[PDB]
Amino acid sequence: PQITLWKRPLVTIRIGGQLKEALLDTGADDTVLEEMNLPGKWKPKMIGGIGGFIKVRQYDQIPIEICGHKAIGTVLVGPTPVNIIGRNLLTQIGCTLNF
Amino acid sequence: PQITLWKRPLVTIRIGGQLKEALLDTGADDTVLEEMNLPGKWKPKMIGGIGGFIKVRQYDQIPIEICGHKAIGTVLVGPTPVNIIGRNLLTQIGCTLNF
Ligand SMILES: CCCCCN(C[C@@H](O)[C@H](Cc1ccccc1)NC(=O)[C@@H](NC(C)=O)C(C)C)S(=O)(=O)c1ccc2ncsc2c1
Repeated sequence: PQITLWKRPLVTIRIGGQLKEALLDTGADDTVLEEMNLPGKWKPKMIGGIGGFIKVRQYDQIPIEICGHKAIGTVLVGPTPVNIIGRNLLTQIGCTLNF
Repeated sequence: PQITLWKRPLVTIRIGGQLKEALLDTGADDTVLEEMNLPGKWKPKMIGGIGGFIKVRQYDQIPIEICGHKAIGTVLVGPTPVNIIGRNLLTQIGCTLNF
């Protein structure tokens, strides 16, 4: 698809068999989802943005289907204000900015 | 142009005829610039990010050029670690996400 930006670029994702809404975020290095259960071992990590740093759980090699496009990559889980799809997965789905 | 997302989508912007590097950020509602001493009236505002809120100064109707594309709108100024071009300006330059 081509997505304009008059509204937040929210899309439906499927992860660990569950549907969620997530923001396509070119300003995010990493993909960060709200607290949830994922299978496998996680590593404690910290990430930062505006407002400072939070503690997250890093899950590696996690399949996510984003708007019908498959990705398998690193997914951080923690107290993010919104589900964020970052550049690590946006590149996997062939997403670019155009103007 | 087309901008891939292998690295942060940083571009040159002009504000006050002065050049700066800024992130093209689809996850940002508003435009947030690092501390700078812009002339004119402003309003205090709080904006929320991954780790909490920061205090910003809201300036209205500020001309900005983004990659040689003219825009004019609201710019928030405050202690952000990176200059952020948000959707309020991205729409004005015809920027889309595409995959
Ligand atoms: C929480 C709501 C959704 C994300 C919003 N952020 C934009 C986001 O792209 C920032 C943009 C950003 C802010 C600060 C440093 C680096 C990028 N990225 C990050 O926080 C990421 N951090 C990094 C390092 O990529 C995380 C998600 C991994 S934001 O920067 O917090 C933001 C920007 C503009 C704006 N206007 C009104 S509220 C508001 C909030």
